Amino acid sequence: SCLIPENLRNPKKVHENRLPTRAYYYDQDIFESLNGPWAFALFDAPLDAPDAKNLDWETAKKWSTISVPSHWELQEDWKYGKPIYTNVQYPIPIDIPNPPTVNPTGVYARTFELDSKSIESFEHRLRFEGVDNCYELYVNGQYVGFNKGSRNGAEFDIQKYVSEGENLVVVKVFKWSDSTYIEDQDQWWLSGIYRDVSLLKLPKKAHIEDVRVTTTFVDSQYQDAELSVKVDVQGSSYDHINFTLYEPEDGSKVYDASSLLNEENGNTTFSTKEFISFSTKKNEETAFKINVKAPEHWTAENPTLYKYQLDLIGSDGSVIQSIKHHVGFRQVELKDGNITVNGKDILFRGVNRHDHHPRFGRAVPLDFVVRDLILMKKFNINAVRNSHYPNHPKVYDLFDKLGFWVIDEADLETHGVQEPFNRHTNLEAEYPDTKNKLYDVNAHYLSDNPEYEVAYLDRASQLVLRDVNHPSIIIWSLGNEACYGRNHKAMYKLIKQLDPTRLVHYEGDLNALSADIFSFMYPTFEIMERWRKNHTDENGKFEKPLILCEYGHAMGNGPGSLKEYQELFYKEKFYQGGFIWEWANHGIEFEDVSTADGKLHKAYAYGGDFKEEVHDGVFIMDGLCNSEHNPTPGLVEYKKVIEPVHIKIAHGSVTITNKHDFITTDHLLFIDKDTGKTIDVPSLKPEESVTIPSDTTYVVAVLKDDAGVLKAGHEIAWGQAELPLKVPDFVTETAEKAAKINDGKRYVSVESSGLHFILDKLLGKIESLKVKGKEISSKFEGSSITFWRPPTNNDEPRDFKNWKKYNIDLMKQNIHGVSVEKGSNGSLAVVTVNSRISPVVFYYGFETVQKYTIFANKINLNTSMKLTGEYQPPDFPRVGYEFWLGDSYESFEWLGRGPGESYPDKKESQRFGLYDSKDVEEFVYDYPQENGNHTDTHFLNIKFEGAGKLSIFQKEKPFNFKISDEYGVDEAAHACDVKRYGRHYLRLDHAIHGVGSEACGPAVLDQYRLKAQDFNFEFDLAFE
Amino acid sequence: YKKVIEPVHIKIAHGSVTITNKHDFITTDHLLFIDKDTGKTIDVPSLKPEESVTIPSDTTYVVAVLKDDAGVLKAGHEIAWGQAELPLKVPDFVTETAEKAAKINDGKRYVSVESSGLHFILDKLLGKIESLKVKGKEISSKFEGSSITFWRPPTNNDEPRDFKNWKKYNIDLMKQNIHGVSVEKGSNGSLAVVTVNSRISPVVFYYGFETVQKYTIFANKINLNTSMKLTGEYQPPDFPRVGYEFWLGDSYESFEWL
Ligand SMILES: [Mn+3]
Repeated sequence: SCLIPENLRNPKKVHENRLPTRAYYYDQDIFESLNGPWAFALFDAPLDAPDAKNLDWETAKKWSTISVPSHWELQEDWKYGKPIYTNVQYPIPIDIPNPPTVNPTGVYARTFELDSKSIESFEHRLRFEGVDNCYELYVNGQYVGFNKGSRNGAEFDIQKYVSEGENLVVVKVFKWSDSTYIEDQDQWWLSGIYRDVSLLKLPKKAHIEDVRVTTTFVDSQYQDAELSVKVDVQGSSYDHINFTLYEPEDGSKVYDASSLLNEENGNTTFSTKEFISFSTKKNEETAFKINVKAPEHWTAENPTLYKYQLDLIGSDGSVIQSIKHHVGFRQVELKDGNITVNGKDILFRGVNRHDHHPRFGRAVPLDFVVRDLILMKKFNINAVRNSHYPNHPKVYDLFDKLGFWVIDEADLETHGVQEPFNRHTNLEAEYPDTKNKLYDVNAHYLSDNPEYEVAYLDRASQLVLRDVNHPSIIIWSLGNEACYGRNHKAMYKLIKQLDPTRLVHYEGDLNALSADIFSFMYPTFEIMERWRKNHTDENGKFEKPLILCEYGHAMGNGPGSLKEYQELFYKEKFYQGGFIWEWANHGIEFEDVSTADGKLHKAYAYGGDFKEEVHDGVFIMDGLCNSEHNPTPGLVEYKKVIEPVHIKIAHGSVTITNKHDFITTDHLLFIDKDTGKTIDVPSLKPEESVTIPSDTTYVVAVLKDDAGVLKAGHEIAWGQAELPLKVPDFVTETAEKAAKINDGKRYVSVESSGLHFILDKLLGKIESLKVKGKEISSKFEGSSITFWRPPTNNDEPRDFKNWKKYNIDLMKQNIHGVSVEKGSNGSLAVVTVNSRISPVVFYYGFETVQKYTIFANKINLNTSMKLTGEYQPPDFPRVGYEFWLGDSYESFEWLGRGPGESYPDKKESQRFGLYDSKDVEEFVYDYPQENGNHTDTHFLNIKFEGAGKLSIFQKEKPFNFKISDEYGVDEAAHACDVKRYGRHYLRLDHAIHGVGSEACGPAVLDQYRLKAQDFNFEFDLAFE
Repeated sequence: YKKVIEPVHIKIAHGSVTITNKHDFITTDHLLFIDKDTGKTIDVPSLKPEESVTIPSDTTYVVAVLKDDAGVLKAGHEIAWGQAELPLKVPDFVTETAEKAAKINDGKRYVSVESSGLHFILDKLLGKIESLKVKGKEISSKFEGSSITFWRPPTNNDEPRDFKNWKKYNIDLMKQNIHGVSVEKGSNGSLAVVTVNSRISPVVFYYGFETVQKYTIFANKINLNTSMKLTGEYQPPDFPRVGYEFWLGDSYESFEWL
């Protein structure tokens, strides 16, 4: 293929002239930023781009500019195209290893100044932190080299090419290559120089090239440790190295964005609290091993660090170069079948975090990454998986300092090889225990393809060698969803040679033939349990443990049943936790035309909005946080189920159990919320518990002092005693009032002092109910009892298909008889309505009796619903009344769960209490769907201006409710597409279907499903 | 439907017309049989239901027509017809094989072939004909992804299954990816030969065609040889269609076909 350049279709051309990967250290004196405006032009394909060996700055000066770093699909007015979203499918034809012939090619150009002294004093390099997909590099019209690996770095020696005065850098960037085949992550396709570019000036005669730091405990009791520091010095003109380790700074250290990101400085004295000092001797190995007496451990719960300074020293005893970094005393092992850190079998409370920003894409400001991690810490997360590639190199000090268990992952995904296979065989489902046989079929294309070995090894080598020295990283991962083949085995051998100190993960390798860990994604409990049992021998020993590298798919309303996963995690030593997918929605900000308004509004794009030929729609929106990286109810729920302290209140006792891996409860203040006075809780070690006699209902565990990025008073855990359903002390007026009953041909009236009740007998509709200045009426379309909800993302693949199939949205009430009698026991009147509630097309439905017992200040509504007929649905979304609220309506207040929404399998984070609608910002989903329900509601007060409250309570069971404004939710593509009525309604529900995680994972669990059955429930409408 | 149920069969082969009465009751008497090649009528014996006759004839095309107004039908109304099968004859077009001086310009992206009354431009990156103007008549490829396309707007019948397959296999998103273009001077009366090697395959998929398009350019004619080799795993069962799409020049007014 001579119409496609050789290097874009050669899997072995991983780079040309790239320097060997070394440990990353930012140094202000060495690093000089080349970020900013660059000359830029885009071409249809390589053959339209100029020859860079002949490109003048005088010519490039005339082009438009683009700012580095940024993606070229994310510019003002979509100047250079729009983002493309695909999940599994490749957006190109599969013709390995050829990219498409029409291959967007972007040429970047800028200049920089070089001194006379500069070229003499320094070795000059260019370092590119990330360029997608690949590029060739030119300096002063001379070819320097080539590079592949979008999320990896690259350094090139530039010394031969530089001149005094102006220097011209030209980068030719290509969108597609043979590399595209191994970069098929479920994310946006975005191109360009999206990470920092730097000019490096290293001391010329000698400099530090690489450093290796390891900490190995000498002993099984993890006290004394050996600190090993090996240095690679390049050049002859040096004497020796010095090394100073400083006194530790406890992991409880207070940070903020400013101090975490501070990059200074040359004259800045790193530290002076010396602990250990070592010097090398002239002509001796520039490495050493030191015994360290009982050092403070580095742990994710307590990220204690020892700062160090490494000095390269010349003959005259002057400092040639310094490295200022840190040591975290930590050892990871596979021990008795568990992932072990300092001897302890840890629990992952994790997420997958992609690089994403709603405006900049994968070009994420560090400021924003810090924001992410502070939020994670604020919500009890202790681990992150770098799905599915290494991040910006500066991010790893953030993990080190804040404390996260980190899975650093190779930039390698091959998923798309399956798509044609899936479609050709009409595959419906993949299961963690069996799906590997399906991937085995196509592994020969890439992961079992010898032509790709060099590329695969490069992804491994680049991954490990850049980030080796970060204590936060405990696991290397070979990539994601790339099938299984010989190349993976090769990667495993190499990584163990390069870095024996860590463990290797790869989920595509079911049996872990070349991994140290087992890993499932989105497994069913039964599937987890099968695996556990088949890998635990008769003695109870297992060789390797199980983690869930992805689980509890956080797409939209959900995920349900995080609780049940957690119970499983705590019960078996074999399970060591999981990482939920995903941290945040990948929404891109854009201008949307409103379906509600006809006008232009800000929205967040998912597949289809940028009009891709092929895309995967709303699967972009699968985070615990929204596109703006703010918490959803998903994150709120996750924080609760993973809380590292259990507080159980029953039988006049509070039981507190420490569920941390390492730290004590000493940092926590326990408050009795009923009294406000604190509770003396003994210092609890991991897994230790205590029972304290108490009359309390509600206990909170809170931070005593600012520590890390958390503030004093920040809630870590809490518990409540279960709250019995109490009938409010409402006094029903049973005194005898004269009442006019008018039973007309169609309408029935009941009028009394302060009361007006009108029912349409033909429809079963309440035309108007006005009691003491407060009015409601039925929100009626076909039926007075309704069943539909705007489908969640989880509802879509199955439950919605069923509910639509059975016409649940078209349920009709057909009145058979209406009975009107005078009041009995204090009653004004009794109106009884007999009907069948059934959808068009169908036999199935409910023989329904609605008995309205009318009192002067209260209306008792008894509902009896008998499920009858053949060919029934399995379940319903919902069941209850819809009422229009009067013009007077202003706000509401409830006793039950809050402050936020709650659903059967997503409710426990929402503690019991008295809540006011005025105190709550109701959550707006990036993709409109079922929202705003409140489950386990004891009572609900609806406030009407100038007329007090209407109290609503269900007899003998808590109920569900939603008060809103909104409709057209099913078909609104974005928040701004949601329509709004001129009045509010109450959705008053006996029961509601759970939420689950079926968009990717298990269906709503049995105990949370709203199964088809008879319904019988009684409500009181009490008017103040 | 009118044709398949015609109540008289007319079969023309081997210098013979065979006429079979396929009515249930009536005779062929009411019918006039015309030899369409000559315009003169054919004497056909009165045929009863299921009776037939073979008549020697050089005819290619025989029509059965109503003699007189009868019922709600008019004299001359066509009831049945037959044709002899028509062999494919190459038109007697004379290709100009005389030696004309021709300028061939093989640029970085575009290839030009210019001669007296001829202009051929191909985009080598796309495999697209930018313009073909010969003797005042211009065409160019109607191009979106590929110079050879496969899609059709689904019929009602296509919808329940065939369309589901064709959409599933992204046949509507078939792409042409050019691998090599070869430009050589004309040989046997030829002005130039431009050969295009490509893979025609849809996004997402392995399957596709290893394609060779050979354009042999003469002064008054362009021979287009297409070779399409089906390659790769996970293929569709069938396609809606296969062929070229060309924009017609502003001059275009009408068409005629045999
Ligand atoms: Mn919209």
